[PDB]
Amino acid sequence: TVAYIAIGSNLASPLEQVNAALKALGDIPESHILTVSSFYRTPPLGPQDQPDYLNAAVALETSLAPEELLNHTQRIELQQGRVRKAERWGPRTLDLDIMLFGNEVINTERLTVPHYDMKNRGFMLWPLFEIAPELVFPDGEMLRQILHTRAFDKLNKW
Ligand SMILES: CC1(C)Nc2nc(N)[nH]c(=O)c2N=C1C(=O)NCC(=O)NCCS(=O)(=O)C[C@H]1O[C@@H](n2cnc3c(N)ncnc32)[C@H](O)[C@@H]1O
Repeated sequence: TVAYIAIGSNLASPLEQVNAALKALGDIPESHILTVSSFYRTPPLGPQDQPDYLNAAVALETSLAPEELLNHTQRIELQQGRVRKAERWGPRTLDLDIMLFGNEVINTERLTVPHYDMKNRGFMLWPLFEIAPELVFPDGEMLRQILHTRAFDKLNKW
């Protein structure tokens, strides 16, 4: 299965954190990274007076079940980040969000796939569009169409 995962951090110097996370993603059992997007420097969604976030998207090949994948991404978040990643409008030490999981639709207590707000977040959509410009969601929506419809500002690279 190809899972698409969003990475964000707004540590002041986030490259080492983001690399640690990427390495951890690759080390997940029965999984490996297919592709990584460029790293983007994005203005905070929330209070403007925190550092900018580094956002990226990753394609991960996996034979884990979706909730097993989430178990790992949450583990990585605990091991690599702190309860900065939990302040509601930031800062965020490290978030890992499962955007898509194959062509599955998931709505459980633990998981909402496709991700619950990605269609409102250019910082999730643009890096995804870099690595998967032809992406079609399970319901038939097209990533390209969402970006065209909403006109979200293009992102600057880190
Ligand atoms: C502060 C805010 C909004 N602003 C940002 N501005 C910029 N430029 N860039 C950012 O990356 C950025 N991130 C933000 C932010 O808060 N991001 C994380 C976030 O939304 N957290 C609240 C939602 S959450 O389900 O708890 C996220 C958390 O739920 C878990 N999770 C992962 N995938 C999931 C899924 N598909 N369904 C359900 N849970 C999943 C995981 O622990 C994740 O951190």
